Amino acid sequence: GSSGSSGSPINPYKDHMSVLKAYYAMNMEPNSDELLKISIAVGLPQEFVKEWFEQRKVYQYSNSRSGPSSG
Repeated sequence: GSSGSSGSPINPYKDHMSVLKAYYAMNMEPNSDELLKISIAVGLPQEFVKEWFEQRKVYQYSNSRSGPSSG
């Protein structure tokens, strides 16, 4: 707790990331339809984005407490 933000700045490249985090944050498992667009809005190859989403499952299923992948 004890959290609170007024507003986040804008990133030139990071954008490609934040965006992906914005889609997932709303939906856990996207559909072939979304996946495509997701990689489009950013310009990345749907093939790549796909794996990116799959990985998330690894952590979501694996215990976070224990030394996770990153963070």
